[PDB]
Amino acid sequence: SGFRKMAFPSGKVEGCMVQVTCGTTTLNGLWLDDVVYCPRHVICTSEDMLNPNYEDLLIRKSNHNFLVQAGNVQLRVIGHSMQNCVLKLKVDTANPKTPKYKFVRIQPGQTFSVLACYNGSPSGVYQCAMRPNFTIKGSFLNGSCGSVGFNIDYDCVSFCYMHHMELPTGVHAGTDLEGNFYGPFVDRQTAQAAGTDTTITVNVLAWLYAAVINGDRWFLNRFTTTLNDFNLVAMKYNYEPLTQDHVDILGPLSAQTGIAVLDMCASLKELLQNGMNGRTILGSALLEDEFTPFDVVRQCSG
Amino acid sequence: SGFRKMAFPSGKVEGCMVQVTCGTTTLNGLWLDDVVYCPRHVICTSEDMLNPNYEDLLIRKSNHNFLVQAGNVQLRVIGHSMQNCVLKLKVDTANPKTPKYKFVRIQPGQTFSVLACYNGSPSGVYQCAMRPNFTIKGSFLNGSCGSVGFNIDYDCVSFCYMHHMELPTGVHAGTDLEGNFYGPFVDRQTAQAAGTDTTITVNVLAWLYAAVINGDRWFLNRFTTTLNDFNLVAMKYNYEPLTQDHVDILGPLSAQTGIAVLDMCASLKELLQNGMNGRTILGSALLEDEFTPFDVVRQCSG
Ligand SMILES: COCCCCNC(=O)C[C@H](Cc1ccc(F)cc1)NC(=O)[C@@H](Cc1ccc(Cl)cc1Cl)NC(=O)[C@H](N)Cc1ccccc1C#N
Ligand SMILES: COCCCCNC(=O)C[C@H](Cc1ccc(F)cc1)NC(=O)[C@@H](Cc1ccc(Cl)cc1Cl)NC(=O)[C@H](N)Cc1ccccc1C#N
Repeated sequence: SGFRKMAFPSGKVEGCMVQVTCGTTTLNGLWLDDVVYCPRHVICTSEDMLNPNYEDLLIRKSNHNFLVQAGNVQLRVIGHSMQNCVLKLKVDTANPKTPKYKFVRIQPGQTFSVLACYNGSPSGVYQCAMRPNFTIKGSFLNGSCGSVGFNIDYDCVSFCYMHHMELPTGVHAGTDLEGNFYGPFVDRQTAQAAGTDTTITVNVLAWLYAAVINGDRWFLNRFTTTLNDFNLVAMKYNYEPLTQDHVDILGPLSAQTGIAVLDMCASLKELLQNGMNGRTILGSALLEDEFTPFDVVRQCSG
Repeated sequence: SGFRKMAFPSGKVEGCMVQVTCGTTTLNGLWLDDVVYCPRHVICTSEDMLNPNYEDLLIRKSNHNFLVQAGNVQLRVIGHSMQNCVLKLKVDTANPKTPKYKFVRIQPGQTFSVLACYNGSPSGVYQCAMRPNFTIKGSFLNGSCGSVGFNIDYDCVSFCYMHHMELPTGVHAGTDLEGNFYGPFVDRQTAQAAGTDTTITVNVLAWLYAAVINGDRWFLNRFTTTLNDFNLVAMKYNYEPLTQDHVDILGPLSAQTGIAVLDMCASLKELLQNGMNGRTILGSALLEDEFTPFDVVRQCSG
């Protein structure tokens, strides 16, 4: 029993982290087979960052302008290219620790593990969700750029996030591993604003099912509601509308606990209307929304 | 910026996890050099578990009664011994992925990362504190026994916890890697009760300093207090007494933020007396006590 913010074991990703240096700029790269992936703003000076023309800046670079370091061993760059906002550096050595992997672009509300790195070296691992406004609430300092987010499925690592920048609000923005930003952001040093965020409704509901599975039941009630009446309450408290696809995704949890989805929605409505009144759920005093239905099934007993 | 429950990268420990089978009992083991460490109750049947005589049960075992599996490759057991509540199995192969490591016995209030495993295979990683009552609030299912907790310091893995059992309250009990239980517990299947728990005061204070470092300042006040007057309030709300050693440990955070420790204590007193009144700190609606002063310095900017 018990319920924790749980990350995937990070070893398979740790074996891929390298350091990329261009000039006086240093950040992290991802070394898979004979290619290193990193944020393209590694080629920018502090002055270039305010309004870069990346095609211009890259054409002025050659292979020997890039220093890749795997541990203390330097990797020789033999080619370089640009794909959206990621730089690809071909090296002369295939990574012998390359896991089985895929690149995936996730939807808002999905979670992933982040291996935070500095100067190519892993420092810590934590769980994140992609917020509905396409930021993540990460923990990142200067030099963390190029750290990746991932999920693992049967020894296959699915990379879904590469870290690029921190916004003025302190939240974080980045790309998929093909270099496409999540959200409307661009890789230049200007003050950029994310849209207003919302709460991930299907995840809150998943986490209420985790609580029931773990013996927290004080919030349940006998009532039920309709999808339409629930969604009126969701709008009022800045929750995402509940879709029929999300009801179906919650099927397995609903069946394991005997609590129909719309039954659990009535409990959530009461929690939104009355608060918790000093009580906690799974050790939390607010409604948690960064556990997907899959996260709950993975962590909880059957 | 940002603040997350952050675990250590788990790869170095992942390379040490094996599966140990004795009869119909299977659990996890830790393979370091040519020795496998696991909970000694692997030698117990379901009937033996109610009141075992372990010396009796072990003398009735031979090396070929133990099946160690590292991946699909079986390791041959060449010796076996008992050290307190851990079983040691000498195998004929030294683990080539053995990290630099140490065994350490931690104090209550210290944190560590847990690599939760099943059938020798790592499933997830999370952060725990050793509670003042010597339990941990883990996330563990059947088959997780033998999972270890650890910290990492400059590529040296310090193992501090091996998982043995879940108590009736759903919390978790285990040993150091020399097999000595944390707390008064014993490895038999009886209903055992932990003492009443308390809140880790020095950690709450550390986390308030993390919040200031991350720009949450709404809870600060101009007041200060004495160690003696604070400790009266600590008693009232079931917080551990604040010691002078703990004040000194908070020195670096105090200096980085300009807020003297006893100044921060006055803020905590007001938070205990008045609650948060609908506001959050570092995204939490309660006072978090599983971040040590070291955890905060490690994760936060200088
Ligand atoms: C309200 O309380 C919260 C307080 C929040 C305070 N937060 C900040 O002051 C961070 C600022 C906010 C900001 C300010 C003016 C702007 F005009 C744009 C953004 N952000 C960066 O300075 C950006 C600037 C930048 C670089 C390169 C690119 Cl492509 C894009 C940008 Cl925006 N630096 C990077 O992201 C680095 N790479 C990594 C880094 C460096 C330093 C600290 C964290 C990180 C991280 N992670
Ligand atoms: C209030 O809401 C919370 C609900 C809590 C409900 N929780 C439980 O029912 C778990 C029970 C509680 C209990 C009941 C009667 C007793 F008499 C003693 C303890 N605990 C175990 O059944 C013990 C029994 C046991 C075995 C071996 C030894 Cl040496 C010692 C013990 Cl105590 N099984 C193990 O720990 C396994 N190894 C691993 C395991 C197996 C299953 C589920 C988790 C785990 C884990 N992790």
